Amino acid sequence: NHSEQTLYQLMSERLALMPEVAKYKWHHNLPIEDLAREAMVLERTVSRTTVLDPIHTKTFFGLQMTAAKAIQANVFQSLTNTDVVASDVRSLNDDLRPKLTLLGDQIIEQLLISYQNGTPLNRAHFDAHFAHFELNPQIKDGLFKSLELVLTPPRDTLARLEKDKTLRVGVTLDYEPFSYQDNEGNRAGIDIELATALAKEFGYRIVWVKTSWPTLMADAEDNLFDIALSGISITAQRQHRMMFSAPYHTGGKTAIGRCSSVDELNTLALIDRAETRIIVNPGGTNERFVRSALTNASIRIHPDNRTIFNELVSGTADAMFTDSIEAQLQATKHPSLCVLLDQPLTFQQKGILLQPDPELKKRIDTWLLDYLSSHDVSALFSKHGVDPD
Ligand SMILES: [Cl-]
Repeated sequence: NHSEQTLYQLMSERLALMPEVAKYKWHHNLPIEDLAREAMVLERTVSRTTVLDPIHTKTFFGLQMTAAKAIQANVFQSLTNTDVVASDVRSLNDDLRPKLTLLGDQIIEQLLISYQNGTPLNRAHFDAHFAHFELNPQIKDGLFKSLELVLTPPRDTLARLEKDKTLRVGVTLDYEPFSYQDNEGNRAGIDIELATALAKEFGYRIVWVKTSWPTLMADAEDNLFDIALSGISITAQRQHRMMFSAPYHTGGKTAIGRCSSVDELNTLALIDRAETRIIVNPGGTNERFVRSALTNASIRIHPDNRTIFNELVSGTADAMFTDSIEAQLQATKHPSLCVLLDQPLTFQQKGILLQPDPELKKRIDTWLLDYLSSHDVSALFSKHGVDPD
């Protein structure tokens, strides 16, 4: 209630000063971007948010910075042939930036307060609050989802692993390119290789445990696995009772359907009509998206994520919302299929699902962050069919 609004008010007061920032920079022929300042503000923030997850915190303040630079670039458009004068500008260093610094610190204070009091968040309130800002949907989505994860606050799994050296890894094997079976029928994909490298680092052997999108969290709650990987989206709902690793992929949801359909389905407004038959796989973020985002289209839940795309080819449904990486893979695999939208509508990251053991999470992240620094995922991604655009 109270904290949520205050949080939104402070975030909006910052963005509202950004036209003034852009005018000063336009006057002094400065660029929007200033990496010095960005770095420094992000260290200041990290050091001041110790009790909060530092990945979620950096993503949240990171997307505020993106939003702010997008507003600046909109102003830049409007300034091209103007005569800005001293009289028209406000001081960047004595006026605006002090104000922005104060607001940032007040946002941190509200974060910590909300984090300790279990302030609940409402997407409708957020939407209403930021509706007038001139911001692409993914960035708006990102701000809300990241704020949700920041504000989300125990097993002895690592202790057991250290004794038995046997890592039980949950996989769905129904999401190419993350986890699937190859034409010999062996487990394959990004997440098979990542889990193999994690096990190797810790000197564990892997036991593979089959799970599903409908039974993921019950399986996790019953401790049927230690970790799980299969392109699993990081969500505040899934961090109710489990934990995640650092993210290893960033994207979000788009739509796929037939190329012969594109000119009638190339916008969310065109997709969400009662004519349109939506198909979706049960029990994960695809389902939770289409149930929340659509008001008109009909919604069929198809049992098997492996054969769902054939329904679009066959003409028994018209569109599916899924992750951008999956849509682009399936649009390459199927001549008749096309990505329908120009860009994704949501912000979402993939991570390793973990039993809630702090010490497990700590070790896994240390490994993962280092691993990502050193290879490109890009190449692992590309080996399982993912065009590195
Ligand atoms: Cl994606």
